[PDB]
Amino acid sequence: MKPKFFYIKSELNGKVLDIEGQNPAPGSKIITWDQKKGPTAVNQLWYTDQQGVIRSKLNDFAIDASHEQIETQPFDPNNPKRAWIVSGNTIAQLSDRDIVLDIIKSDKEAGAHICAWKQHGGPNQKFIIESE
Repeated sequence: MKPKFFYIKSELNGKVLDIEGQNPAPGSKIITWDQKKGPTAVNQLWYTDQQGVIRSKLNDFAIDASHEQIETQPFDPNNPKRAWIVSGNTIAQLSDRDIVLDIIKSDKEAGAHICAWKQHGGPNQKFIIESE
């Protein structure tokens, strides 16, 4: 039961998305940051579940768009926000294929928060994936 992880880094800023917490600690906010090299990179690596739900390599944890800002927490069957699917070069919500995470402010500034927005083809909505 050893799936595959990947690297999710914005195609605009070239930074890698990371979860503020690097642990099972639920409620951690997500943002963009510089890619790291070592045993502390899992925070920027994710994997896809058998059901099509991504979860950070750190452990069985999916992001949820319940609040204004995207956060990570334990998967919830009754929560249609804790199930994110990957579409090409973008992360899209399960119940909303027309919704996909994006970089707030569309700026290059690192450590910037993110949220799910209506796909508009904007450069700020472009991300790159790198399997391990």
